[PDB]
Amino acid sequence: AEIYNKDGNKVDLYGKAVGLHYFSKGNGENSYGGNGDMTYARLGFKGETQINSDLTGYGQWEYNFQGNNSEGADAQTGNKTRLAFAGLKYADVGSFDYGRNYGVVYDALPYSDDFFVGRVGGVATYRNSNFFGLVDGLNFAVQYLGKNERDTARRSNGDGVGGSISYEYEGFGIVGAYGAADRTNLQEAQPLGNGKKAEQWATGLKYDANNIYLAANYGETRNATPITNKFTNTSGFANKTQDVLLVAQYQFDFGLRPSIAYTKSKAKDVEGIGDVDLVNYFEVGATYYFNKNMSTYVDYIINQIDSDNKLGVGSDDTVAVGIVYQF
Amino acid sequence: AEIYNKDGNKVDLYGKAVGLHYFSKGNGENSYGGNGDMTYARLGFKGETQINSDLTGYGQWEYNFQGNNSEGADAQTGNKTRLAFAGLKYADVGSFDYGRNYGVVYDALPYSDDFFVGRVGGVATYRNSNFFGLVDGLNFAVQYLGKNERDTARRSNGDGVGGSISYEYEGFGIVGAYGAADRTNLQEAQPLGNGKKAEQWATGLKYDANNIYLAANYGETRNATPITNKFTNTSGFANKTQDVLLVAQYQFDFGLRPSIAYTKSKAKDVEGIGDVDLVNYFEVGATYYFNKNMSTYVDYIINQIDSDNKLGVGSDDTVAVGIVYQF
Amino acid sequence: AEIYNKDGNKVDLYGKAVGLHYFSKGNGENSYGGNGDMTYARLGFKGETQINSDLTGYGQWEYNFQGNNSEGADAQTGNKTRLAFAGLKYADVGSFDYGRNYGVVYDALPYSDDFFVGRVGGVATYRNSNFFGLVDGLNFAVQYLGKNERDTARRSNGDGVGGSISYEYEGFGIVGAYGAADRTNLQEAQPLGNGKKAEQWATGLKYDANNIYLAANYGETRNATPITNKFTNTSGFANKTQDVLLVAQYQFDFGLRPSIAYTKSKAKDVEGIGDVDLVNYFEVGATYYFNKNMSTYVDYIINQIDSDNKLGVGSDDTVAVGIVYQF
Repeated sequence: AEIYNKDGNKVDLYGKAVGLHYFSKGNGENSYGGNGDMTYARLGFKGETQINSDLTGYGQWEYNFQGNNSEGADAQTGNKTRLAFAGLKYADVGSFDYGRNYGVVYDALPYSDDFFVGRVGGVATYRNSNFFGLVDGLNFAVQYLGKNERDTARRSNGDGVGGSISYEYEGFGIVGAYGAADRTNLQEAQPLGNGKKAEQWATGLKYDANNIYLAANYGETRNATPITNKFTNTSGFANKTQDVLLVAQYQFDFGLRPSIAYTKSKAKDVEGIGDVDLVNYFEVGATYYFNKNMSTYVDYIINQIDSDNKLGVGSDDTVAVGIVYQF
Repeated sequence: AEIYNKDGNKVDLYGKAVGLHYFSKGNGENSYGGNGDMTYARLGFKGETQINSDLTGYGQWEYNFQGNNSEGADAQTGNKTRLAFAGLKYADVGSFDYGRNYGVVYDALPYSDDFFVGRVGGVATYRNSNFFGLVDGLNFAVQYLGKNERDTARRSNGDGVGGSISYEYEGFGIVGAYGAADRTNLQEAQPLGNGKKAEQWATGLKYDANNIYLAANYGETRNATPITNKFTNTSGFANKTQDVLLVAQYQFDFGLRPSIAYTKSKAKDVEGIGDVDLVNYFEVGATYYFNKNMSTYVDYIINQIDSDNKLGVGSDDTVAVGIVYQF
Repeated sequence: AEIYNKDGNKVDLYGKAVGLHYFSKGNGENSYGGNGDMTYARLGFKGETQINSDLTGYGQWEYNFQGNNSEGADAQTGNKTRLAFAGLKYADVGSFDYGRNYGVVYDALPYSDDFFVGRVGGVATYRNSNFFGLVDGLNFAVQYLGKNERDTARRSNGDGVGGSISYEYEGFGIVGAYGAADRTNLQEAQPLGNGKKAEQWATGLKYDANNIYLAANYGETRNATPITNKFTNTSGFANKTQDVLLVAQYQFDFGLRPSIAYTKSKAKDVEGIGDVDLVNYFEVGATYYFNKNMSTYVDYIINQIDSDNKLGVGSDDTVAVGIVYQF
């Protein structure tokens, strides 16, 4: 909500309280999403100041407060800052910002701290829209990722670059995104995956108009995707994955947006196992929007993964019912 | 404070900074409230959106930031989300919400993560006011508590239900609240307390009008109340407790609200000890309200617990002086 | 930003998103500021309510959310409440507040949880301006510090008092600040430093007017300053330090504020080493203010510490580039 706006600066204090429960058989150890209370909330701010007609400053922070912990020792589990960055936008030259932000590969997609696919720290991002204002519909972004040596291999990263180009024409959109980066000493000391460099690229198509939203991506990865062998308690990254994502949605005027999606991600050459599906499921769900501030929804994960998945990846279904308020 | 209100949605960003110190002899190990700086702050939001004339959406989050930690490793100690839930209210049919919220037994009372007495995660709560609008003054609430297997027995819980009925007539109010729930494998592996089910019920009376506020509850519990044997460093729950709470207050027009309260809680059949007082004290205090945003107060705990309390419960007094700002 | 102001109470919700990176050679283990992403954000509130013409209530909370952690286990590292206190201000009698706040020695200075130099918990602070309104330009503050026995010597403290007097006349300002406090059992069990009392005093001069800002402090300490012997992995406090701080700045009308500063802090009688520089560096930097909400800057630390610093204090340079948004 725009809580402030005077003298050219406007702040937006936003957030939401989400009542959310997951239903999966057993102890949700072997299911898709786990089982139980998954209630949580979000708080964040988006500032933007008009330095002058062409120049704009801006920043944004976003936190995630879990709502299913005891007020005990485990009180903090799951909490974290998702975003934190300040930047400038100048006329038609483009924009630049640095901080914790989204990797450029995510730029095309209808994991966190996973190189260029989700949110990561230390990224300087440049973005240009309409090709310096010369080509309506042509945008691009390049990104520099500062090395991040964490106490954990899954959480670390070496220096890298990435970029993405996308062209949008009348509800239509096409996107290409690629990234490469070094792997830390620790990432390399890991038991699964082999290489001193990690890459992630994905392309995408989308039709976004007329209450309709279809989208289809295809991409791959090298030593970027995190995988764990539940049997051996072994971890590392997949040598190679091939990922497919499909999404079809339709928004009814009353507030019903039914969704159908399919996702498959399969590892290749996994040291010891060979080929293994990491993710495989359909997803049926419906969201109902009372208005812009309130909504409820039931997602249904029809897990396709079988019980003899070498990695030990779960094969059970999960049903997610949630009620959402937001400002 | 109502920071937002446009297009039928209004947000209330609230909170407070509390300068608070506790005075108790020794190292406050053996006193009632501990000794020292107990300064802390609170931040939270309450949203509410009018989906239409009869339908209302709403959500609320509340955090607790301790103000007495170093900016060091212990920086986070005590912090936690107290509340997090979204719900809907429809005409006279009642309301429903899910998330971290208050147990229904608390519904009658002028511990957290303790079944139905304080705040707990994963509760779906239904509440009806004025009996579908047919009986002014008659309300009720039923509550479903999702199992919560935590790493800690004191923090865990099995499935359960609870409900409460209350009737309020002209400053008068009567309340009945009951709850029962399963106990987790871990809760049962505990050394104190025996049963595979936990119950908590309490009833209450109150006179709330004319600058006066009297109130008196009485209740009991089975394997619900957490107790620790400071000697044996043993923990578990009390087999049976009988709890009494008394409160008398009077608000002077200038801003002085003097208070007198008495609280006694006594365990029964404690494996090994027999009967033992868990809590026993009078409480004299006075709050002074400068206005709705500022206030100060001195509470005085006249601990009745004696020095030969088998559990090792503290017997010292405590004086609490605090200054409060709030928006 | 003043988000609220009705019925005599006004809240200011403030904060900022800071993109910030540090450039230092090697693994920044031996440099001045460390190396890498140092992005972070801040959120805080300052309330103030007019109880009546002369009486004012107020409170303030301030948190620090790191923006360079993974959303993993290390998610919380660095986060903490910096401030948390409520107080009252009465006519010309002065003001009093209690909570986590700034030590009075900091009162003169153009470490946290370090007695009276930075922020500390449990301080009751009294402040008088213009000598009960009788002497324009004469202010003073006395401060009581509640004992703070933490699990860590560096983070603990015994009872103490401190005070400061300062006189400001037309861009000119002079300041004296002194403090003394007991040292905890643990602080005394430490291998470096000897005494059962800690003192910190510093004096200061400043010229603040005409786009100019010069300032110069001088002070000392006894068993107050924390020091670590990187070789022996020994820690404790310095027996004696002599600290000098110098700052010259000039604000150009366009938004350029170039700065020059020098800081030297040298320990004395360090058990085993003798005299050792703790801090020694010049600092060249320039801040550029687009407006009151946006800014960018490059600081350059010209570390003077040599490579043969007995404590093992770093000798490398560091360059800090940061972009700031704030409301």
